[PDB]
Amino acid sequence: VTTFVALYDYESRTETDLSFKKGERLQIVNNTEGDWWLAHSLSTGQTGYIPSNYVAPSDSIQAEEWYFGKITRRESERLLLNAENPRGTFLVRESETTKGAYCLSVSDFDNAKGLNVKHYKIRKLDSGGFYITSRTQFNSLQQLVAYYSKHADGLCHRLTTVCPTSKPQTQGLAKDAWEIPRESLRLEVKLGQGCFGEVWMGTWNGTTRVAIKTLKPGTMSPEAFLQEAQVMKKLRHEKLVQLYAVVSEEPIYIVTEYMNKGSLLDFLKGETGKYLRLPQLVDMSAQIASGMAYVERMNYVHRDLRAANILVGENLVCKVADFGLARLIEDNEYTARQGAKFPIKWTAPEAALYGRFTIKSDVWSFGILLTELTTKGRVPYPGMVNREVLDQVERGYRMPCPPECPESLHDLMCQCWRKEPEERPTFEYLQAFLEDYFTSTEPQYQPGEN
Ligand SMILES: Nc1ncnc2c1ncn2[C@@H]1O[C@H](COP(=O)(O)OP(=O)(O)O)[C@@H](O)[C@H]1O
Ligand SMILES: [Mg+2]
Repeated sequence: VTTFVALYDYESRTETDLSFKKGERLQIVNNTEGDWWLAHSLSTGQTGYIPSNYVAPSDSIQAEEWYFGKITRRESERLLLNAENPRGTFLVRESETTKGAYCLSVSDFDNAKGLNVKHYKIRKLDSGGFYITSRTQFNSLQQLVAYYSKHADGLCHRLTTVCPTSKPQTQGLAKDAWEIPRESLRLEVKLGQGCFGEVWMGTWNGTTRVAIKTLKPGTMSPEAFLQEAQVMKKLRHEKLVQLYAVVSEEPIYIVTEYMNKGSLLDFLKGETGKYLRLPQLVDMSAQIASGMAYVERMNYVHRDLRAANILVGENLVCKVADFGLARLIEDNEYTARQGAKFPIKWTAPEAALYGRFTIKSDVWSFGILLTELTTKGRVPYPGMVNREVLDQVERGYRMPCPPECPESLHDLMCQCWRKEPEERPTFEYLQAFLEDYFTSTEPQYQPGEN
């Protein structure tokens, strides 16, 4: 029987879940690959559902605060480069270069590079021992961290600070919570107004902060909504806004992850946003491309990709929002890709002309989104009204290179805007291109042989 330990505090939301404190010991009914486990506390003896991502086996590597598992080099750098982190802030992760190996990622400063992250491979020997340098070996990652927490001994710096972890969202609000009562939601702060409804910050069952989108009655069939919502429910990625729950009865409420920095469009035309440098803008582009590459892998289609439907979190985290919904709009104009509410400036010609919405028409939309990113959120086709856009683009008009956009990114936009959808790049390629946009001759890792 496995004893689990709580990685974070969890506050009870229902009559059937179990509250616990970080460090609390728990046992479960079944080690399912589900999001919620039936548990009891070895501390309190209380019984209830717990979020499975809030625990790890006791004395597991996953139980360590500094162990971040399958995080990429890029995402580790995002966390480590936070300006609140002292020099020597660190985490350990799986290598993405070498199977079964690990990586020590440490925040450093030198006048040569300023704030930077050093990456050290931790080789695991087939014989079982761990090392960065073959001359200093350890029976465990715990002993390796304990050691370099005292002496740098070749490292850029001593391990001072465990990289802070933002407390993770649960997968779903509660076990089998999906179609929820309207009265379980409180709408607190109006965040904004779209063409088809409003979005509120609010609470589920009193205490869980969520975003709530309220659709005007007549917007979409509750029947069609629930069928699509079952597809949307299956989409799970770090760069997609989670769909939590629905109120199926009109007026339809859509409950999603609250993103505290708002839309990318407003962010770009804001205080932090309007002074962002190209490398920051390319990193945001690469995050959006990764979310859409997941959409692509899942054989799904966004249908409304634009800066307004990217939401921003801490550390310039960008997530894709409002995927799939556009198909369900009943409005006759919108359905005909016509009228004041249709985003013609983001729409591939074959989608606008024939209603052929595919991942390739989302690639077109991504190219337009790149113009928003490189012009601080300027409206595409600035000198044109919506009623004249499709005519121009079908005749082969394309936006020129924005004034502060490098030609290479404009060339990428032009590939996204190929007349033939099958000639447009994949999101897989767009993500690989944008992630490797800037080249360095710098060592990928710090060589272990010193
Ligand atoms: N999940 C969310 N978290 C936080 N704010 C959100 C979220 N979804 C939407 N918003 C806010 O609500 C506004 C309106 O969204 P929406 O109704 O989808 O309209 P549009 O996509 O046309 O801008 C967004 O600009 C943003 O400010
Ligand atoms: Mg939106």
